[PDB]
Amino acid sequence: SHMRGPNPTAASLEASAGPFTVRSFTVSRPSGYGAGTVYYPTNAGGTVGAIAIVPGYTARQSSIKWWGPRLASHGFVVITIDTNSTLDQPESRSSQQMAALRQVASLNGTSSSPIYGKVDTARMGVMGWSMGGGGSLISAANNPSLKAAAPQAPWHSSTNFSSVTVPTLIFACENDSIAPVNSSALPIYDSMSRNAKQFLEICGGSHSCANTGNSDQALIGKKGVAWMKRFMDNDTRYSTFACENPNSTRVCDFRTANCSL
Ligand SMILES: [Mg+2]
Repeated sequence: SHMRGPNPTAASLEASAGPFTVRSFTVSRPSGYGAGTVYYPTNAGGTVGAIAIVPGYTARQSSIKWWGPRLASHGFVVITIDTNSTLDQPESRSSQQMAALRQVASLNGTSSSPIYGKVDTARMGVMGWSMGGGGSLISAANNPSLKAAAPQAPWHSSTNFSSVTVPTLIFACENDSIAPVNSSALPIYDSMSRNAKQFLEICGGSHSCANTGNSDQALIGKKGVAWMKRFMDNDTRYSTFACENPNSTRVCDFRTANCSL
């Protein structure tokens, strides 16, 4: 429905950057969250969807920052936030995530903003690490008009997300001792029976295995961008990339359902 950029390849999705040049700015007066950096394409040649990304407990934008330029360069507006407190819980993280999306939607209609007219505010996604990944799934449960979710090493006090109808990719980290796969990511994935979903576990990964500076950005970036293109943009050129077992020796557990190639 909303295809931008050239036909993808493994090589184009695994590279450092997509086709679009990326700029960023710090939000001046963050509305309902602590701080925010907005990454955006200067030359997408069409409006793009928006993605809000939340860190884990104690953590800040640095932890998840790499996703900003990576996603934006493929044709998205990305906001990475600091929460009002580093010690905010998942419900609060979800509220702040949606507040960041709301503010991006607002700045799209503000003529002084660098993202004036760049955003399709009907096409939105959510991402985050740990309690911020838990917050993303809460966002998805409460706001089913969201187009995609792709949390990493998610954690929540409940693993029951059976109501989620949003297409959800879960990144997991095999050797996570904070949000162990067996007791967090996997039961969350298994709870969801009404959506397109995927589970991708990185071999030997600590809890930070999908964070800034990780050594698997080729694969994790490929998958995050493909999921977002396929579901935020309804771009079926990405159906294989989004839905396929990537056949990587860095993946120690792969599962997917309701995800057509
Ligand atoms: Mg956490």
